[PDB]
Amino acid sequence: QKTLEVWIMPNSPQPAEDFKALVAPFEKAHGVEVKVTVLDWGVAWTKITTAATSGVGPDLTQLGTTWVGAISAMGVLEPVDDVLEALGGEKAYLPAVWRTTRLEGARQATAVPWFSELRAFYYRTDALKAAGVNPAEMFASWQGFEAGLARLKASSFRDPETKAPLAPLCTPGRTPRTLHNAAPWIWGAGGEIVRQAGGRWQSALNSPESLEGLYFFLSLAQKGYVPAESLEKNTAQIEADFQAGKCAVFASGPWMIQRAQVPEAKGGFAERTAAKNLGVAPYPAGPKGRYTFFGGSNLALFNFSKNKPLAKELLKYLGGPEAQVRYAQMTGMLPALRSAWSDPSFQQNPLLRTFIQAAQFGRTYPSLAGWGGVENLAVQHLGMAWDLVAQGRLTREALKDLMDKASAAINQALRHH
Amino acid sequence: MQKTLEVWIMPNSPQPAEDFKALVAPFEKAHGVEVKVTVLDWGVAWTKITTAATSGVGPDLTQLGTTWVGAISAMGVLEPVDDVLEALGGEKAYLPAVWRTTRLEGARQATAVPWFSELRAFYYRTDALKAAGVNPAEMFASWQGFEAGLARLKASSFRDPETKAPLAPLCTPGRTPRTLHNAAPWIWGAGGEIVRQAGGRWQSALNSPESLEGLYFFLSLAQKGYVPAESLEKNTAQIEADFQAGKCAVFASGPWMIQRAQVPEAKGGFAERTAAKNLGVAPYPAGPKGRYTFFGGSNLALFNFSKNKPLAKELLKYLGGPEAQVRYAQMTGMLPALRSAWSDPSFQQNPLLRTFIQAAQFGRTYPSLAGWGGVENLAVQHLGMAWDLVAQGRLTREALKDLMDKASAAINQALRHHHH
Ligand SMILES: OC[C@H]1O[C@@H](O[C@@H]2[C@@H](O)[C@H](O)[C@@H](CO)O[C@H]2O)[C@H](O)[C@@H](O)[C@@H]1O
Ligand SMILES: OC[C@H]1O[C@@H](O[C@@H]2[C@@H](O)[C@H](O)[C@@H](CO)O[C@H]2O)[C@H](O)[C@@H](O)[C@@H]1O
Repeated sequence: QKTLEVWIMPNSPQPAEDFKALVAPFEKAHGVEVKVTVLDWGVAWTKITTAATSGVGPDLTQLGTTWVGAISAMGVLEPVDDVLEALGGEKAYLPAVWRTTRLEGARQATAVPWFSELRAFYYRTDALKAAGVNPAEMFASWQGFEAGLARLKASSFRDPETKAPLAPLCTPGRTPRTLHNAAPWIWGAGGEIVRQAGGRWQSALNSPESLEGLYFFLSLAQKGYVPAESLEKNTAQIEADFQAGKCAVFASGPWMIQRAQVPEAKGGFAERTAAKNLGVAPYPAGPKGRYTFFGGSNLALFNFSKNKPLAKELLKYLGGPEAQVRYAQMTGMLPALRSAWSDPSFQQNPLLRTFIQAAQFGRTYPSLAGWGGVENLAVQHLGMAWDLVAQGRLTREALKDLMDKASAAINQALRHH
Repeated sequence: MQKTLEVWIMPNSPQPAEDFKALVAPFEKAHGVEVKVTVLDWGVAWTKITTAATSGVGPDLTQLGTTWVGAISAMGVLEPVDDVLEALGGEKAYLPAVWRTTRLEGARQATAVPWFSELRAFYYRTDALKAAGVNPAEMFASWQGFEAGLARLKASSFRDPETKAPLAPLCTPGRTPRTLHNAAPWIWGAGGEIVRQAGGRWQSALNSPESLEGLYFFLSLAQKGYVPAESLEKNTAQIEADFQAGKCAVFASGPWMIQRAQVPEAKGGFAERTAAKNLGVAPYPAGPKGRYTFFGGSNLALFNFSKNKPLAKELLKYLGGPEAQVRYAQMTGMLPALRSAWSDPSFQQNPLLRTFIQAAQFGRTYPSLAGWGGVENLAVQHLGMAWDLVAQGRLTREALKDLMDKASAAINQALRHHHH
């Protein structure tokens, strides 16, 4: 009896059950049993690299977008250009999403886009009205963003449930995901994490442009726009603070729209003032433009698979509009296939339509074999910058010295490929 | 039993399936066939069609946007239609820009039959231009006359009789998925191109001097106060609504606005509004190196897995031919793709539609590249960043050049790697 083995991460509330519901029509159509194994993200990395070196593993694995370069460069993934042609090729994806289909600069695709993580700003419509801040102006530009946070700091408005003021902005500082939160500020200033110029990749974290963007963002906590407790918190803790009426503004993904529709007893926040006064806007334009951070996850086929033709049919199914919409629903993500965004499921909620507006500006990291190493060094040095911010000690000079250290370590890492 | 044909279409007319089934009923009766129609939203149609192409399961005929013909043709899944095109009158029966959309660039054989044409020209408020002392023949003759006319429209005290407020001189979308089509005439009129052969291969020409000249000419008009910054955050339909509502002296659109001006608001038109009662149209002005009208539209293609290519070719001959051409241009608000249909009294009796036919004479399309979807995606991404600077008054020639240099690097990578 035909079987496929698929490894996935915990993408949805009941990961195995949801994936089995997702693929049931495919199973029934081709008389195949898809065997799913759920792996936490760090357990997944170990298992996948072990499969790559040993030549023993599943047919398909989920990959984070930032893992495609490293696993591709091992020479263990089957080309999937034919799958991607079936789904509509380069045209059917945002350019930032298309970049994650391959090792940077490779002719052959080795991963199929599955779902997209992207971030935009949620805001309390009641808080901004009370502060005399127009959201269209506040999220248009860095100048409007800083000016609106100042007006939010001054506002006498109190949440009608907490009976207390709102922090103007809640954001995590030091966290493993700190580079994703920084990236739109680096990019909007004209900077980069690493850039390809002069026949090689180099750190750009200590460029003038990158330092301007980083200092703009990190300095907002020192100006009193971000409360001290936000900088002691992880991504989920900040989401809870926004739901609980403690934040006027915070960056998250499309999952918060679904949560605002669901009672707290089902893991949502529909009863709370925030859910009833919810707006969303893209990140603001910097001096060199407007960018939305993209991540998410792709699917890859190991080239030692004994089931490649059937595995490619399953990749076409998972990558295709029906499954794209269903899984984006299950995960609270955006479909990776842009064709799926035309689905009435998206077109019928004005807040989700705003995420699709945000998506036009999408930007990803380069798909480098050495990406994990680059990101680790950038996270370590930005975490030291955020530690200075939590003490009110960050200067442009202190930030420059931390990014000069990151750039030296990164350039030595990039030397190794 | 009736023979069967299946056709996939997009939502081209007010009642897409019903209008198409009306259009083909005479063919059905002539050939003892039932034509099954399936309507696909424009945003899902491409993936459904490439899924059909690769699986070998689908309709007999599909609609294709003109800009899709190269990509689907290169997949090797379409049946040659040179025979059908010769039956309809051959190369001389079509405008050259329309003929170019019948095949993959450089291909030995035609794979698509022209169905209908999208083209754009400038609508203008005849009352606004009179009040501003602008002669439409001068304003729409040259880029210098166009900018001089907008300056007089900005200075004018004229108020719309209904809004009781001044009109913006020009309304245009900025960032929109269709932003390349609005830019194209300005790139072309300067002697520029989006992609052209250079050193024997297709490469970006968006960072060429001529392209940058034409783009800066057009994009800079917003910074001079001729376009409202909120226009640059609006889609194509919202801008048509602003013109109907008396907010805009001048805006580019297709021939569908002429029929809308005739019909009451209750029927989806704007006959009650000042704009409907003071409506002029002119072709795009000539640039330094020429006058060009953007052409798009849709063609019909025959999949090589069709079970009845001779009967499907009879349906392509019918849809491509004079009677059907006139009827479907009526239903859709578009221009017929077949040049002989432009002589129908339904065009020739209406002076506004006669001006679209004048505009049509300058028609120009993108090259029919296999990689076009990639090119357009990347060109839209980077023109979006340029229009975002315009909305802030921050577009310099240097900033524009840097954005087009980035666009060109990405486009050149795409063209190099395009999968066959
Ligand atoms: O860095 C590895 C990959 O991480 C993914 O982010 C996931 C996130 O979506 C999920 O909510 C949590 C649960 O732990 O894990 C995060 O780290 C990104 O989407 C990928 O781009 C990235 O490759
Ligand atoms: O990009 C694909 C094709 O788009 C057609 O334009 C249609 C337009 O006429 C219609 O108003 C809207 C509704 O969404 O869909 C547009 O994109 C063009 O005429 C083709 O040239 C192009 O290939």
